[PDB]
Amino acid sequence: AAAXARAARAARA
Repeated sequence: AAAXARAARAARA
């Protein structure tokens, strides 16, 4: 959610 969902989109982008 917090960093999990955040970092997820980071590397994904």
